[PDB]
Amino acid sequence: ADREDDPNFFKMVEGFFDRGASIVEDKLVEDQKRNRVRGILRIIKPCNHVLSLSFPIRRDDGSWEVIEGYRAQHSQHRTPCKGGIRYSTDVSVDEVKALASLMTYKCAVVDVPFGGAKAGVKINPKNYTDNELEKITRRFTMELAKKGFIGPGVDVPAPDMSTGEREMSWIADTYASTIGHYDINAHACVTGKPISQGGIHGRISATGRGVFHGIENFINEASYMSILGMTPGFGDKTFAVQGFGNVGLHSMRYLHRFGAKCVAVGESDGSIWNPDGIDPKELEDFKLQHGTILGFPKAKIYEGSILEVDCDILIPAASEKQLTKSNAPRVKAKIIAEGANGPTTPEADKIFLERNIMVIPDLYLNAGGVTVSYFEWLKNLNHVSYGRLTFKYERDSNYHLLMSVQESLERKFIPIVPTAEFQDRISGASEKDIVHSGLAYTMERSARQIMRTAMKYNLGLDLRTAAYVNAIEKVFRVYNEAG
Amino acid sequence: DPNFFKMVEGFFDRGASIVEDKLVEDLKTRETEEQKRNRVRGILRIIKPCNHVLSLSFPIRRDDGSWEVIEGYRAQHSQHRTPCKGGIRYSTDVSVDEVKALASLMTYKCAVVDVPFGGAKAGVKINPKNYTDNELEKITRRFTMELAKKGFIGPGVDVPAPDMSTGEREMSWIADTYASTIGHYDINAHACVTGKPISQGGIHGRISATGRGVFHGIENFINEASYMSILGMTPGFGDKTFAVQGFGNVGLHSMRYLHRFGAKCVAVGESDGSIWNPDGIDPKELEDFKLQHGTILGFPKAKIYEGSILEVDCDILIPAASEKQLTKSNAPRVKAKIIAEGANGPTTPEADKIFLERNIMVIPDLYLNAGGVTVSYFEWLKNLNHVSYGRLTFKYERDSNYHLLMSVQESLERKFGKHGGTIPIVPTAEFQDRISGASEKDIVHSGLAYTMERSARQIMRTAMKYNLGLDLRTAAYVNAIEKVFRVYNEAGVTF
Amino acid sequence: ADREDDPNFFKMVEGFFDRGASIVEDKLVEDLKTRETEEQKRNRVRGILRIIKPCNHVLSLSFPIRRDDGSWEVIEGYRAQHSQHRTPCKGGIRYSTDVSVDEVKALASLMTYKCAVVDVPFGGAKAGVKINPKNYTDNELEKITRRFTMELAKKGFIGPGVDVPAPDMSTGEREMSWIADTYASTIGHYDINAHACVTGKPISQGGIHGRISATGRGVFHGIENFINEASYMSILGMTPGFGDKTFAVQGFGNVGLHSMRYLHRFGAKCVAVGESDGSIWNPDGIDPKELEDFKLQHGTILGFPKAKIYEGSILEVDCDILIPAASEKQLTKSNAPRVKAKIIAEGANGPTTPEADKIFLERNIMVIPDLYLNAGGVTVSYFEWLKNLNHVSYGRLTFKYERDSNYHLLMSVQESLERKFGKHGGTIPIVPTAEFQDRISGASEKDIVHSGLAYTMERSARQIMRTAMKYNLGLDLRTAAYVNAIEKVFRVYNEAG
Ligand SMILES: Nc1ncnc2c1ncn2[C@@H]1O[C@H](COP(=O)(O)OP(=O)(O)O)[C@@H](O)[C@H]1O
Ligand SMILES: Nc1ncnc2c1ncn2[C@@H]1O[C@H](COP(=O)(O)OP(=O)(O)O)[C@@H](O)[C@H]1O
Ligand SMILES: Nc1ncnc2c1ncn2[C@@H]1O[C@H](COP(=O)(O)OP(=O)(O)O)[C@@H](O)[C@H]1O
Repeated sequence: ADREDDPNFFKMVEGFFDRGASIVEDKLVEDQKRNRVRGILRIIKPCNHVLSLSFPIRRDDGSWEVIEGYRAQHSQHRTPCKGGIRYSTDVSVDEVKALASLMTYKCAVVDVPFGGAKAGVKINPKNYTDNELEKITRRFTMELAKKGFIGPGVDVPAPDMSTGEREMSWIADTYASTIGHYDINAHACVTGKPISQGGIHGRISATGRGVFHGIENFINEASYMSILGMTPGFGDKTFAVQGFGNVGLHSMRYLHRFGAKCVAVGESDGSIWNPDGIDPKELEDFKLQHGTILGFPKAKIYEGSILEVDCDILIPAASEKQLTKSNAPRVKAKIIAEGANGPTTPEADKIFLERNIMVIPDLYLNAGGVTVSYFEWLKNLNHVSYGRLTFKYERDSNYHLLMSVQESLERKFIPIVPTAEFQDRISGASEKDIVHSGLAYTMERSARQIMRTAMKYNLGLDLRTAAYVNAIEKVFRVYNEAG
Repeated sequence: DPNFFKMVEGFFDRGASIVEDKLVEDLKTRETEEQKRNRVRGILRIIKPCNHVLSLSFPIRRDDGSWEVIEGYRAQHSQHRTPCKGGIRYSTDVSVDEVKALASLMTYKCAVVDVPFGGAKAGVKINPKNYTDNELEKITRRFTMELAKKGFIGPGVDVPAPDMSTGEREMSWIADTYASTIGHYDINAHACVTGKPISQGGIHGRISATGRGVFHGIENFINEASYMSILGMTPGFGDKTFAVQGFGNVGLHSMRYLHRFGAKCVAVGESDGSIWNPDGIDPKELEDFKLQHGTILGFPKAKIYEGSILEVDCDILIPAASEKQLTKSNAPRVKAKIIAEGANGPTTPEADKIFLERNIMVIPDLYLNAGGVTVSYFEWLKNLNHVSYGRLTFKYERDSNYHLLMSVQESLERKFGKHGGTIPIVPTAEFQDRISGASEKDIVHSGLAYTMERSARQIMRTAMKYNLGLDLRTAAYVNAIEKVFRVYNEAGVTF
Repeated sequence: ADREDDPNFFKMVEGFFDRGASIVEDKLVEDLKTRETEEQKRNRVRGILRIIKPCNHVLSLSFPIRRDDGSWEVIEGYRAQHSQHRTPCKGGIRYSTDVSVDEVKALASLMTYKCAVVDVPFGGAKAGVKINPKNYTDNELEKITRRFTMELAKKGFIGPGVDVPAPDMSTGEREMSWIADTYASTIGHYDINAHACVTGKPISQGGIHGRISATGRGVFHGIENFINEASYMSILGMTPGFGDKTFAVQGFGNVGLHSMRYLHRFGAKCVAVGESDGSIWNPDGIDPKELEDFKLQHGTILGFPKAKIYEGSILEVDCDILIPAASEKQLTKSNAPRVKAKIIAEGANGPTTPEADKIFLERNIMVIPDLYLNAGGVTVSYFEWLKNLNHVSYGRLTFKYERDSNYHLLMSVQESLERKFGKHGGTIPIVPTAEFQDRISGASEKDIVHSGLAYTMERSARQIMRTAMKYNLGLDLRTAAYVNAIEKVFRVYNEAG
């Protein structure tokens, strides 16, 4: 099981909504009037629709099996709904409802126009062959489609840590072959697809790059950094990453690239530490040939997590409860960057606020994958890769501008050519560059929105409450201005 | 006004008779000359009347419990371009003839600005002041339902819009009703209507669209030295004077943008009196005065005049209020050389004739009042796109500009050496502000400016082709009829 | 122009609704069992009556047509849907230069109330194309019909479950065939019920058997239902039944010919027949077969050997039943006191003015109203729409089954009697009568459609009689029919919320 399977994490999300809703309530009436505000907040909170399914599957041995599955759509204030599919025996209706609500607020902070949704199929994928996993995926797709729980403009699912791009390809193929055969946008019913099936370039590192951009947007704000007693920028900064999966590896590689020194890396099986620094390329290559980071030559072994290691930035990059009331006073980092959902308990949040430790919340920091999901759905609607018709146009304009400067100067008094970096940007220009710019822009715009919300309500370093209040304000306005 | 409907019909008749002879020559079909003329006249006869008019009677339960039968109508003038496009008026003065004439006006207005929609217009025979917001919502939602069931609202069928009598809240209710019921299975359901609030799929740059269109439309003609030499003036807004009649949203925006480019506002007219100052009137000072007193009367840096400013000595006259202002009696007393119609029908055909005799250039409403229509098209496109303009490219453009400046800096440092130091190539204060504040409204404004520039050149070329001179109104109608004709002709007129 | 084109006929229909709505209003508030105050219940009743009265939707069209000479022509047309309390809407299409939006609205409202009295589940509708069909070739009439169908379909004014048009006196079965063919080929291509989009179609295109005589049989059964009722006949000083009854028919079109043929078949004697060009009269009787054969070979009834010529109408001829079977204003305040008939059977829309109705009520003359008596074609049009939905002709699978059951019943009676009385004197053959044998042998769809029409007219006559007795209307059957229609339409709106 994950932290996203934990019933205490569902209570946490509910409590974050209740806290945010009570803060916005007084300001919303100013902008019978209290009945409309409370009434709309009461509509927003619960999931509008939950579908429970029972569907047959014929195993490879010939025997039949009844599979249990569910999908919750928290909100339709923005259609389609959006949300992953988890294949786990630890899934439940309450999980699927809470994670759907989390997705409504996560989409709102990053201005992604989707209501929240979440699906779960109660099976352990390790007990099934690829053929049986395909059968489960295709039949689940059919049952969701017949009830309005999958469609390009209705509900667009996505993969999870338990599901991948092959399963998403099967969902799109089943939908486009049967129920959505007459839909020109049938392949937009699901995201996380392979490139050969309508997938988007820049999806693999989307979450990791979002964590880097989210951290970068606060680390380069001198107002927030002066409160933490630090200088702006990644130079002369130290960081530790707990959880060395794909998000942890990507975040490690991106901070290192900008001058930050990785002092410690934590894993499910032990942790490594080096105050002089740990190279991400050397550590990734070691893990790819030994299965673990234990025994890394340029680091010392430690039995336990790196949460209390002396660093500036702590990055919980694994979906598990890590920061609690017992270890929160022992944290030596000034910034806690949540690269996964729910790594800090509400009691630890309170301790961090008392200790002047800035926690960049998961609702914002873990929304990079959700942002590039939106771009993949848009790419399938557009039916063209990003930049396909404008890269050559932009290149010619750039050359014409440099030629204009050269001719003007030769007339006045001189080769004006692109730098080695600009020439490489022009030559290698592809879809991933537009997706990366779109993700960086989204993360930057949302960081400023969260900072302005925190200043409007005098929340200081309580960025989590600011992010929830920002999300609730946006969802409220859609309901209020629609009638 | 029924006389305004007769005007629009007369403008079509005038334009259709002018194009008729040239259209038969351009027909490259393998037909006899008698069949070519039958085809041209036949297509012009199809274009003129409204194809469809729907009359509705629908019930509403008032807040007091009593029932009321509401009467409403919607005319779709043309389907040569789908969807249809046009506002909804809530007024007891609406009529089927009004809705038909304004739908036809919208067909020709869209054609001059290359907006791919046929014209449409709706009217609900009620006085909105007599209804609560709850009753206005009931009327709006039920009217939406009755239109949708008969093909008079839909993202690909007919896309309504607000009016002076209706607003963004009503448009939001239309989109919400359509997306909840008839268009529930449509991914583009929220594109069924424009003028929506930003939270419901509205577009940035909608509130100042008509005023910006009045500015850009005036600009394209005022920067053309050929047209300005005929009026005895120099090109550009520098050393130009202007007067605005009607201080609403269009009057204010036009006054702001003309002032920003060097033009001096000498007079401002309002429903209750007018003000005048030959040394100039500041738009920010006048707007602040009106916001705290409800009227422009008593403005300290201006003199009061009892009557309109239409005869005030200026270079540009801007009728920015929807009323008959320029008639055969006051047209010879107009002292302006350019009359910029920032509203529909402010000049009568008799006044147009006097202005042509006096060498006064009238920039017609069909062209100059299409800023809002142009931005309505972009809002509909935004809802189809399901993304705000520039969302994925602003950071990419920003990085490319800095890479461009870095390339110039490195190339110059390499050419002139290090003596005297580095040669910094940085953005101007204005360029930096453009980069930092880059948002959707800048792309919407750019598309509106491009539209007004391309349409001005099209109207100038049509006026030169038919030797119309300063008769820009006939040139705009002929331009619109030529475009509508070509769509019918190249599609075939019998299935 | 027809009586259905007359603006005074539209005012008449509006006045009939207003009269009926004021009568039902007081009784409707008493029957309301909702949890509302006695002041709020009057708002619901008056409010619903205010919604029912006007047409909900009117579509005005302008569409191009290429003439056979190559020139283009813009055609103006309209279709009004009065009510959607019952879907689809139903109503004819008129091709006439005398059509107007007001005509199409009033005739759509008339069709709503006509359908309600005969329990036909359709809201009223009516279309008009402003052209004189005599000025167009069959090819041009096809072009107009197909394009008009296309423009109606794109706006929800034609479709099997939306609006089902029908022919008129100005349109026929070939035009209906073109409507169904255009709809099924383009907009309704994916609809299994595309051919149910229009009625009055030829048999080869999904038409129903019994459609040509539908109006005439409805006039016969409508008259029959009141003429057999001894209570109503004693008030008029007559005996029940068609025996020893005399009748006169004004208008010798299809309604006039069919009505005359069925009344004669039941013992009624035709004393006079009126036509657009003069009239004929014979107090001893006029044979319908002899008169029909004469008109088919001479174009007119004038000069009929077994009858005398008369210049004017037969409205004042001494008879028991007067049947206005032509769409024109015939009975007015000037000739109503000269009418010698005791029953006036309206086989057309609006032949009697409200002033003449008042005179007939004062003279104890029973007027069987057009809303009821002219609903035979409307009833059979419902059956044609049902036949297209069913995708099978009526009786197709049950005629042979019914025949075998009838023979088994007769065999059971024969065997039981032979068992009871023995075989002295022989076998007791139980065989069908000559009439029953002919019914069994000739059993086809028209027999089921005729039974369906006869059942509808019988059930509706009793409903109108009960409404007239409930409101003490006596011989004012027109008000009873309008009140009956308004009560039914009101209940659909009231019980739907
Ligand atoms: N998931 C969401 N829920 C509610 N409001 C949203 C959501 N996503 C975006 N919005 C808001 O809807 C509006 C759409 O504005 P627009 O300029 O079209 O898009 P954006 O600026 O997000 O690219 C903004 O006010 C935005 O904050
Ligand atoms: N409302 C309209 N009615 C008729 N023709 C139109 C209309 N809007 C645009 N057109 C014409 O249709 C053509 C479409 O050209 P396109 O290049 O796709 O669009 P545009 O140049 O207007 O952006 C052009 O010739 C344009 O002038
Ligand atoms: N056009 C109509 N408008 C309103 N009510 C109608 C209409 N036609 C029928 N009704 C009523 O609706 C009900 C339907 O009853 P049902 O037994 O299904 O049909 P029917 O008895 O007419 O064959 C009856 O009470 C009937 O009187």
